[PDB]
Amino acid sequence: EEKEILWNEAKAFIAACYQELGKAAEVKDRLADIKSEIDLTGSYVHTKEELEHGAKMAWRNSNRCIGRLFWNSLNVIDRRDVRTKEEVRDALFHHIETATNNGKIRPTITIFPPEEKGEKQVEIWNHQLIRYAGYESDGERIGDPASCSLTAACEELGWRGERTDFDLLPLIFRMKGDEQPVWYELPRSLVIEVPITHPDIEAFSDLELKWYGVPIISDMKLEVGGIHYNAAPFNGWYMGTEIGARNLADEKRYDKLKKVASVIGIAADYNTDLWKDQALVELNKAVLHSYKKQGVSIVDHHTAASQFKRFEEQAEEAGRKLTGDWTWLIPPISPAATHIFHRSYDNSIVKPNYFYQDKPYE
Ligand code: HEM
Ligand SMILES: Cc1cc(N)nc(COC[C@H](N)[C@H](C)OCc2cc(C)cc(N)n2)c1
Ligand SMILES: [Cl-]
Repeated sequence: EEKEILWNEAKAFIAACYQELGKAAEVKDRLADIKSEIDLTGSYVHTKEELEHGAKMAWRNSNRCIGRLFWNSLNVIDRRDVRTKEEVRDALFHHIETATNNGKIRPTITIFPPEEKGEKQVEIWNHQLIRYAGYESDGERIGDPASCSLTAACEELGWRGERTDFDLLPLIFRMKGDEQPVWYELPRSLVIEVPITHPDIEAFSDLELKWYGVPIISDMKLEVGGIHYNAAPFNGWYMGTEIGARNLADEKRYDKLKKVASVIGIAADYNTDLWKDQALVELNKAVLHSYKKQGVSIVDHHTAASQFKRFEEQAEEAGRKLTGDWTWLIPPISPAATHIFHRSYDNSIVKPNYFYQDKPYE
C-alpha cells in the first residue's frame, strides 16, 4: 500500500524526468530495476541525474515562487552519503559558504539522506540556516518574534543568546537514534549581513537595522518520485519586499514602520496621510540600496515579476502547464503595478515539489 503509492509516484516521475532529459528509451529498463528494488528493499535510490533534475522540477512546481525562471540553474549538492553529525554540520557550513559566494549568491540545495520507514535520518530544526533569535520576557520583546519557540528550545539545550535584536541562532538538528538534537554556533566569517541605509536620508542609519544576506529554507521536505527528502535545505537571493515589507515591517516581526516614519521626517498620526505606505516605500528602497551597495544579490519586485512573465512564456513555449498561487506571487507592495495581479493562476499541486512538514519543537 505504502509500497504501491511509492511505485506509482516513481513511475510517473521517471517517465517525466527521462522525457525531459531526452532519455525516454531508458525508462522501461529503469522502471524494471526500480520495481525489483522496491520489491526487495521497500524503497529505491535515485541516480545523481534523477536527484538533480528532481530538485529542479520541484522548484519549477513551487506555486508560491516568483523566482522560478531560473529553475534549471539550481546547484544541487548530493549529501546522501552523510552518516555523522559532524558531516551534517560541515555540509551545512559548506552550503552557506558556497551559496553565499562572496555576495554573488548561487541558488543551491543540499540533499541529505531521505526518510526510510518514514523514519528520518537527519532532522533539521532551524526554519532557515541563518536566522535571528527571538525572546519575550514578561512584556519585553527582543529580536525576531517568529523565532521565539525555536529560541526557547535551543536554550533548553544549553545554548544562551546574547539578547541583542540580531542574535544568530545556532544550527540545530537531530540524528536518527539520538533523543536530543545537537547545536553548533555559526562561524561569523560565513554569515554575510547587510546594514540598512537609505540612499538619500542619512538619519536612516540611526535605526541600526540590518538583515542577513541569504535566505536558506531548511525545514521543508523535497519530494521526488515517492522519496521523502525531509532534510534538503535550499536558497535563492531575496526579493526586497520579503525584508522590507515583512521581516522589518510586520507588526508581529520587527515592527519598524513608526520608527521609519520618524526618521524620514513624516508624521505617523493620520491614516489619510498614508504614512505607512510612504514608510514602506522608503524602507523597501533602503533595503534594495543597501544590498546593492554591499555587493549582495537581491531582486526588486518589478524585475522579479518581469522575470516571472518570461517563466510563464517559457512554460507555454515548452507545452507545460503553469501552476501558481496568486496570493503569494503578487508582491506585498504595489501589487497592481505587476502583470501577476491582473491575471489568475491554477493552484494545483504538481510533484516533484517542496512541502511543509510538522516541526519537532512546539
Ligand atoms: C533565486 C532567487 C529566488 C527569489 C528572488 C525567490 C523568490 C520567492 C518569493 C518572493 C517567494 C514568496 C515569499 C513570500 O511572499 O513571503 C518565494 C516562495 C518560495 N520559493 Fe522562491 N525564490 C528564489 C529561489 C528559490 C529556490 C532556489 C527554491 C527551491 C529550490 C525556491 C522555492 C520556494 C518555495 C518552496 C516557496 C514557498 C515557501 C512557502 O510556502 O513557505 N525559491 N520565493
Ligand atoms: C502567510 C504568509 C504569506 C506570505 N506571503 N509569506 C509568508 C512568509 O514568507 C517568509 C519568506 N518570505 C519565505 C519563506 O521565503 C521564501 C523564499 C525562499 C527562497 C529559497 C528564496 C526567497 N527569496 N524566498 C507567510
Ligand atoms: Cl525570510
